[PDB]
Amino acid sequence: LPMPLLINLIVSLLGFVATVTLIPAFRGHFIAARLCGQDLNKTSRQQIPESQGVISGAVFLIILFCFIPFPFLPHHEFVALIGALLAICCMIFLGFADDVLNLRWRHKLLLPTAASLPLLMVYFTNFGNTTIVVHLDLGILYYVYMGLLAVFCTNAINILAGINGLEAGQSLVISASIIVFNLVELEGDCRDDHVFSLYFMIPFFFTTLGLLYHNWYPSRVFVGDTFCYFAGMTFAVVGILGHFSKTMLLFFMPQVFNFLYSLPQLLHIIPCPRHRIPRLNIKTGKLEMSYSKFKTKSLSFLGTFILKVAESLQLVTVHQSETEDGEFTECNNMTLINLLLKVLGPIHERNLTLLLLLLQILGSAITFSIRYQLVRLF
Amino acid sequence: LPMPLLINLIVSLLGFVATVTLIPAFRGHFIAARLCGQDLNKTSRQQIPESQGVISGAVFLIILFCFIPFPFLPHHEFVALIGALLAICCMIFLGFADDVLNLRWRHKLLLPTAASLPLLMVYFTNFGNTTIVVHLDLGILYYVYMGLLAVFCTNAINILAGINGLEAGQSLVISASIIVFNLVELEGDCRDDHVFSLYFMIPFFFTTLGLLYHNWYPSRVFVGDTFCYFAGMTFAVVGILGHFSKTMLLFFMPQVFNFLYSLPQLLHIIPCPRHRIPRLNIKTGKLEMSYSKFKTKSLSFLGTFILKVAESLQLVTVHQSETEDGEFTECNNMTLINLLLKVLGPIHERNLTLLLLLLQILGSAITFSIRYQLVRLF
Repeated sequence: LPMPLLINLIVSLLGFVATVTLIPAFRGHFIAARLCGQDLNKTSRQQIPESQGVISGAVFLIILFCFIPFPFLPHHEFVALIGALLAICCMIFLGFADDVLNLRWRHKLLLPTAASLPLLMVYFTNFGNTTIVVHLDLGILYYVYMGLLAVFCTNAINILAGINGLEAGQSLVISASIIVFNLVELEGDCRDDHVFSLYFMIPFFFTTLGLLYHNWYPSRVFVGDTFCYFAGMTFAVVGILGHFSKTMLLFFMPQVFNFLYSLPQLLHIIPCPRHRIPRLNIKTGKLEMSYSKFKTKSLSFLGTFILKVAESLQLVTVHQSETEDGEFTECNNMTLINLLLKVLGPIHERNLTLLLLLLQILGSAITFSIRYQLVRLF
Repeated sequence: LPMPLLINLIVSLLGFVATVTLIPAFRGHFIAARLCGQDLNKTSRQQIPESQGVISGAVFLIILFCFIPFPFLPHHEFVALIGALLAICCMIFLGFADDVLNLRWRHKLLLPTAASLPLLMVYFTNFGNTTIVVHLDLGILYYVYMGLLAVFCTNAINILAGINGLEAGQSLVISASIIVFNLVELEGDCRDDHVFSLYFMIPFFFTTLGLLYHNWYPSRVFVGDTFCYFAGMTFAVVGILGHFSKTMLLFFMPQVFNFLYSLPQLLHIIPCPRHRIPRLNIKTGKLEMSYSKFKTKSLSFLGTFILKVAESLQLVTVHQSETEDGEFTECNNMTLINLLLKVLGPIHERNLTLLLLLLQILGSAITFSIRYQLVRLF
C-alpha cells in the first residue's frame, strides 16, 4: 500500500507541473478556436479562454494511464481501475463536447448517466453488494442510484458557481476531505476501498491545483462545464467503488443547500432570470445582490406561497413596487452566493469565494466530527 | 459465440438508425459552433458541418457500453474489452479536441500513442506474447509496435482523403474485410481472438454506414479528423488484441502506397503546396490533376533525384517552364487520387471515390487469395 501510493504522489506532482505549464501553452489555441469569453463580474472586456478543465482532465488521464501497472506490480480491483478510468474519460469527452456544442438541458442530464454505464457493468460483473444500510436490498434501485450519482455531483458543483475559483476551489476542499478520510480509514477494516479512492483523488487534487493556479482571482482562464462533468464523475467513481458514497455526499452540504434554495427558480415556480450571479458596483469594487423583478399577476399560487415562506424564514429579500404597466415584485435571486451578500452585505469577488471555500471547510469538519466523535471536543 | 454475436448485431443495427437520425439532428449545433466549412471541390459556397465522426463515434461507444455484459452473461477477455473501450474512447476525445483546437502536427502524433497506453498495460498485465513470427522475441520493441500501430492506421486513412465519402468508405471496405476474415477464422483454431474482433468491427461498420449515409456524394456532412482517429484506433485495437495485425496491415495496401508516394512532398524534399486535392474544372464538372510549381534552383539534390526517378517510373508528370523571374518546374501532386487522374484522365468526384473504394476491394481480394490459396482459381 505505501509503495504504489508513493509512485501515485510523484506522478500527481509531475501532473501539477504539467497542468500549470500546459494551460498557458494552449491559450492561443482556445482564443483562435473562439473558446473564450469575458468575465461578466469585471469591468475589463478582455476575452479569457474557456473550458480549461479539458487540459487538467487530459493531464489527469495520462497520469493515471502511466500509473495503472504500479498497484499490480488480483484482477477484481484491476477491472474497477480500468472501468473507472473509462467512466471518467467518457465524461471528460462528453463534457467538452457539451462545452463546444451547448447541448439542450435534457441531453445534458443523459450524458453523466451515459458515462457512468461502465461502473454499473463492472459492479454487475464483479458482483457488487446491492444491499444498503439505513438492512435493505435495493437491487435495481441501487443501479439507478449509481447512475444518478454522477448526474448529481456534476450539477451540484455546476449550480454553485459564478465567482472566480469557486468550482475548482470547492472541488479541492471536497477531494482533500476524501483524501483525509481515506487516510484515516486506511489504517484498518476497509483498506482496499480507501487505497483505490486515493489512486484517483491524489491526481485529481494536484491537477485541479494547477487549474486553480490560473482560475483563482483574477481569473486568467475559465474551467468550463468540462471541469464540473470531470469532477462530478471522479467523486461519483470513488464514492461508488469505495462504498463511502453516503459519507462523500455529506462533504456536498453547501451544494445540497444551494441546490434546494435554487429549486423554486430552476423549476420556474418563482421567476428566474438568465444570470443569477451578483452585480458588481463599479464605484464600490465589491459584489452586490442580484434581483428577479416580475409581474405579481403572472406569479403562480404555489410560487406566491414559497416566496412568502422563504421571506418569513429570513432567506429572501422581497421588494414590492407599482408602475404604469402595473404592480411588480422584485424578488432576491435564490442562491448561496446572493444569500451571503444578504447576510454580510457587499463582498469583493476574492473574499466572497474564499468565504464559500471556508464554508465548505466548515461542513467537512462537521462531517468529520460526526464520524469520529469530536462534538464534545469542539 | 452465436448468442452474444446476435445481440451485438441487433445493437449495431439500432446504432445505424441512431447515427442516421442524430447526425441531421445536431446540424444546427455544429453550424452555430462554427464547426462547419465549404466543400472546396464544389462551386457551392454553403457551409457543411464538420467533425461528424464525433456523433458516430459517440453512438459506437454507447452501443458497446450496453453490449459489455452480454458476452459474459473469464476476466482475462473482459479486461481487454474494457481496456479496448478506454483506448478507443480516449482517441475519439483527443481526436475531437484536435479537431476543435487544431494542435501542432508534433502533438497530433503523440495523441494516438497516448490513447493506446491502456492496450499496452492490458497486454502487460494479461501477459501478452512479446514473441513474433518472420521466431523472434521483440520484448520492448513489441510494445513500441503496438504504440505506433494506432498512429499509423489513423494517419494512413487521414492522408488518403480529399473527395466525398473516401475516409468513411475506405474504412467500410477495411472493417468489412476484417468482419469476413474473422468469420472465416471463427470456425476453428483462434475463435476467441476473432469473436473479440467482431464485437468491435460489427458496431464500427454500422455506425460508419450511418455516417457515410450523410458523407457520400453530394457530402451533406464532413467526417473530420475525429473519424480518422476513431477508425485508426478501432483497427489497431482489434489487430493488437486479436493478434492478426500483420493480416490487417495488408488490408491497408492502397493507404501504404499513397503514404510512400506522398513521402517526398510530406518531408518537403520535393515542394509541397497547402492542398494536394484535385482541381474541379467548372465547365467539365469532373476533377482534374493538381500541380506544385516551384523554382528549380531552390530544389535540393536529393529532391531532383527522386523527381527524376519517379518520372522515369511513369508516376509523376513534370512540366518545365521559364519566366521573367527565372526557370520553374511544375511537378504533379504526389497522391493516389492525382495518380488515378494521370492514368485515367479527368474523373467526376462520385466516380473517383467509388474507383478508389473498388481499388481497396481489389487489395482485400489479393490479401484473401494469398491467405486462403485462391491464386490458381483467379
